[PDB]
Amino acid sequence: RHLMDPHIFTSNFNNGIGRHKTYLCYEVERLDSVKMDQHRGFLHNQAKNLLCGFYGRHAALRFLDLVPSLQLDPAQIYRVTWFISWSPCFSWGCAGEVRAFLQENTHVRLRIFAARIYDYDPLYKEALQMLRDAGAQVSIMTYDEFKHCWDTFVDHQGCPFQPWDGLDEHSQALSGRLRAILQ
DNA sequence: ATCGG
Ligand SMILES: [Zn+2]
Repeated sequence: RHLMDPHIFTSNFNNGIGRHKTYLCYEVERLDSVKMDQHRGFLHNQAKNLLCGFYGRHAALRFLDLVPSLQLDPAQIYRVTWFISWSPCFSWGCAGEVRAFLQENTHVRLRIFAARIYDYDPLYKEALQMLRDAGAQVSIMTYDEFKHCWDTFVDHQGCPFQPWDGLDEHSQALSGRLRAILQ
């Protein structure tokens, strides 16, 4: 029930400038009792520390660590929606671990909305394709998703969502890139 | 300004 600072949101989820951090706004909705809204929240990655020897944990793994805390009923079907700053990586095992989670728990269906494509990982295409081939929806965040996260996850205090310059442009471009990757 | 130093 603790919301997100507006400057952090507009700083990390900017699809024009790529940040050195990753945030993840997750929703968990029950499907068919009646369809309900059961869990919402957000988290961020754990920064890698060279001096202490810590390699860091990306936001996807940070969410996979939280799944036991959700008390998901194995008899019902849940839809998990991600609004992640960077697309999940491959070289560091995130896409593989998410695919592993999706295979053990077939009652959970995941859809991922990425604000930016993590093309720093040379195998980002293999990550997105692996996520698609595992039954998870892979999409790029558009204005509707940014405004949604602003209205439900951000402590806006009544201030409406003011889109940054190039939101629709970069969102369309990344949508085209992802459409070209998932062929 | 690409999961940070
Ligand atoms: Zn990762």
